[PDB]
Amino acid sequence: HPETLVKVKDAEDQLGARVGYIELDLNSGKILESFRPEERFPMMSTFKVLLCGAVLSRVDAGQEQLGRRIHYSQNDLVEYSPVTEKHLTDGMTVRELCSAAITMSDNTAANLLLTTIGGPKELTAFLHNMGDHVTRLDRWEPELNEAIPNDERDTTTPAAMATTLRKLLTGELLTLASRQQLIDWMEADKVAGPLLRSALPAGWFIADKSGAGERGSRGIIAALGPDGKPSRIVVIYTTGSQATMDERNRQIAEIGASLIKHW
Ligand SMILES: [Xe]
Ligand SMILES: [Xe]
Ligand SMILES: [Xe]
Repeated sequence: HPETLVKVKDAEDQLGARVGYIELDLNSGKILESFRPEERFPMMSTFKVLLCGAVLSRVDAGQEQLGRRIHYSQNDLVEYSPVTEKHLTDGMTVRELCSAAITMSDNTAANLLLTTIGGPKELTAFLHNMGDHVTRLDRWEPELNEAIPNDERDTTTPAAMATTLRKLLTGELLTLASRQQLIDWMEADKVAGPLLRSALPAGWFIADKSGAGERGSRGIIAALGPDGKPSRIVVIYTTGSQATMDERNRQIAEIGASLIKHW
């Protein structure tokens, strides 16, 4: 809706930074609204959904098993590892690592999962092979959050990310079981509370994944809809702002309020 793009424009003005935006119909794949759709933004932790998409593709192929247990050491633990820091002794299954990566944005979990698929280059090769030649992951946690201006490492575009997410959740790539697992993980997100969720009316479905990084970078990807069923994908990124986390959260929430209002 035009009023939503005005809110996105509002957000650019008030944050002093670029904002990228996509609304995508889930069923038809039609883009309903867009803003800076072909511009690059750091993915931050939103890449963790794509990472577990690649992991589930390997599970489908039998190259990976969700119950396989991985052990690791204190030296593997990087900043913000709220789940993985708790299982140095017992290790974690691949399923538990994806849950930690997506629902809690655990950084060590993401790096362990990246090792299982061959690293950032192999995530990027995975995306390339499902038809996304735009999105690229170049680095590990936590360096991938650096967001150096005009640096294209670890970036996506709003349009690339939205269509890639649509393919992962509803497209031919993954088995029915794996699509459902990926969206179940996203539905159980525990660290996107003040974002799109804060504008969501009772009884609506949302499955999402947020990100934050250096140099004011903030973002979220989501599948959401009324009556307990997703029907739209929404992507929002921003980078470059000196604004506080609180204000960046509130801008994303405002944009969400308008999307909901004019649904
Ligand atoms: Xe979905
Ligand atoms: Xe934003
Ligand atoms: Xe929302």
